Amino acid sequence: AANSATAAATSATAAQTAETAAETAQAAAEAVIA
Amino acid sequence: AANSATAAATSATAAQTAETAAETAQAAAEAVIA
Amino acid sequence: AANSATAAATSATAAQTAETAAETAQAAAEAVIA
Repeated sequence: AANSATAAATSATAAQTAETAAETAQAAAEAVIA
Repeated sequence: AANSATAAATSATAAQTAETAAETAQAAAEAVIA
Repeated sequence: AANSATAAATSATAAQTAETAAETAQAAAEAVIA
């Protein structure tokens, strides 16, 4: 399942990048508001 | 991988929720400034 | 199969969320605060 493994790795990388972007966005928004 | 796909989907949902929160905060700031 | 399609969709959504958060959530909020 090389194709499935590559898809899983890409999905995990995208998930990590999205989570990091979301956390910085929320931190910046709450810092600006507060 | 089904587990990887589910993790990617839930991470995308969390990122979308955080982005909506950031957009709401930005809209509130824009209403204040404008 | 559909694993590649969902991986690509998740990657695109993560990239869009990161791009939106970089400018609208951080740069814009900093602009209002400055």
